[PDB]
Amino acid sequence: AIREGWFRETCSLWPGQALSLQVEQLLHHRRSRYQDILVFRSKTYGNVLVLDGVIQCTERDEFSYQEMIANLPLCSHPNPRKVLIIGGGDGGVLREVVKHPSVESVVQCEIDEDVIQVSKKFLPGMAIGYSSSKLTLHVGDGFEFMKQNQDAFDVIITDSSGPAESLFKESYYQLMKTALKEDGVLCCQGECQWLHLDLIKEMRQFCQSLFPVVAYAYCTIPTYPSGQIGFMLCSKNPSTNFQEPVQPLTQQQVAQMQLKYYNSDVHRAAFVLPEFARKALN
Amino acid sequence: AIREGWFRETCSLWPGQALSLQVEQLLHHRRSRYQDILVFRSKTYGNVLVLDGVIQCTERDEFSYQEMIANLPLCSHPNPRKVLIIGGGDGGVLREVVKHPSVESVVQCEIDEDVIQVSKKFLPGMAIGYSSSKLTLHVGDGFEFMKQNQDAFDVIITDSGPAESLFKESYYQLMKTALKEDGVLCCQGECQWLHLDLIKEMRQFCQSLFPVVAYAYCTIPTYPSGQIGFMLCSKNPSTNFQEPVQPLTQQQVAQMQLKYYNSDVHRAAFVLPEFARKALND
Ligand SMILES: NCCCSC[C@H]1O[C@@H](n2cnc3c(N)ncnc32)[C@H](O)[C@@H]1O
Ligand SMILES: NCCCSC[C@H]1O[C@@H](n2cnc3c(N)ncnc32)[C@H](O)[C@@H]1O
Repeated sequence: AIREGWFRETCSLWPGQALSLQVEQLLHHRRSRYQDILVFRSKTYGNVLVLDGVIQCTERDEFSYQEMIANLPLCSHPNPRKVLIIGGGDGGVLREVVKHPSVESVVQCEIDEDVIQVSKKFLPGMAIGYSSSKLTLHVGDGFEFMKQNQDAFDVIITDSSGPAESLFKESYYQLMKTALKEDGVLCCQGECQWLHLDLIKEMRQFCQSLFPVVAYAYCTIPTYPSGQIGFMLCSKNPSTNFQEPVQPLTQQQVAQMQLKYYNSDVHRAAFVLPEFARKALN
Repeated sequence: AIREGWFRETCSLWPGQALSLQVEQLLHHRRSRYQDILVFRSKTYGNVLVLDGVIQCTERDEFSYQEMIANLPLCSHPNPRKVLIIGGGDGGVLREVVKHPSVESVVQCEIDEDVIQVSKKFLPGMAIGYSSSKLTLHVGDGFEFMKQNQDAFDVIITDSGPAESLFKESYYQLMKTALKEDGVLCCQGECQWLHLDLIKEMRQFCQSLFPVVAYAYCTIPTYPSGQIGFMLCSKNPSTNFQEPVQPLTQQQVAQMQLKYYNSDVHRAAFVLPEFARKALND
């Protein structure tokens, strides 16, 4: 678990490498119906949330992933009013989504109530999202939830992990296409281009067969394997240009929203990939 | 050093975090006049070169840093013919520099002959640089070497214990002197996730010496926090580092066998997360 003051993250999906974070205080460690939940105060990354032994967020750097996964799709849609978030138990994505004036309603489907309880206590900076009046919280498996919906959402965001398994079925993308309005867009966690370029290539070919516009973007974040993570973006609107935001933010807006990673130039740059990845996907 | 099949990298300059790489075979472990030199074959990153306990390169990901530190300055200069590299014992930067037709001569000043010998054996993919006919190899401390030169180079690259002399503030002024009247330089420039404060100071200092100063970054899994930055300065007041004066065609990128760098990557590399853009520009 914790060895000699350090928590080390290992997983077969990134063999031969590992991030360790020095620990100041074990805060919590319980098994819910669904996953092993471990929280600690780290020496230099604030509070750290670990699920089934994978670091899922830290207070120091969560703002990059949270802001990008929210703003990439929202600023690529002309008028996002109804939004669905799958997963995102910590509240952080919700936090970022509700900052948009155009958004009237956000539905969140999270499978584990306990993650919600732990975050409210140990990740208050993220869990502040739950105080939004736009929230309709739904407990349950997002896969099954998606079948309940048709032509319902402008934007869907999947903020996944285990239990996230149902979310890696190939019909999930088709279920999402169905749940989306006619010009809806979606954003899912999309693999690290330094770790699983092969999988990004497959996922992209599959999505392109379902959607007229498909794109891949990435952001940096020290505490995810290899220091970065990617996003899969799909649109049912054939005129969507993910690379150039249809809703550019002014500096006033960026300041008002208190963004610390995202802005309109970051948006554009996020789609500019290293040659090896650009070649593979294009 | 190696514990239970894993090498862990710790340093006070990134407290509370650590990358470990799983080890398949210890290949080499000797102290030169200058530094502790450790090479191993890792399970998933190829051969790994460690100097004084800091990972300095791996075969799997060295191409990003090597290509960017070389091409960032070279493609920002209209006609780079004489080039100086400080450090770069492994040969990798030299490898990338000599691919440029305009470059007639490359001088390299490396302080430790042993690093050169180890790389030739254990990093052949990098050390192939030494086979170039354009190379003038010089052994010695780059700080003292810089004093020997005036109005001599179009481009200087610093690929940096013993690197201490290279962190004295007069080094930048020494470099300005050694450069031709429109020369440019590129130095390793700190991680914006780790030492934003230091990047801000360095930039204010350089701006007081050069009419054009810029900061760029690239990703690389095995450097702390998964990325590293570059400080760029030009004595040419019309230099625009953000838009390459020498754009590469797709043919060229293919001919040069680049795996990270291209002209769009060049431009995107200067697009920083909002927190860093704010700190360097407000
Ligand atoms: N914020 C950074 C990373 C997100 S952590 C992954 C989150 O998604 C939830 N989750 C996992 N599988 C799920 C499923 N099938 N349906 C709904 N929620 C799920 C899980 O409970 C956790 O809250
Ligand atoms: N390629 C990725 C990282 C480069 S590793 C740093 C390299 O710079 C050399 N070096 C260190 N201090 C030096 C100095 N003062 N003068 C010249 N060379 C030096 C050192 O011997 C090593 O080869």
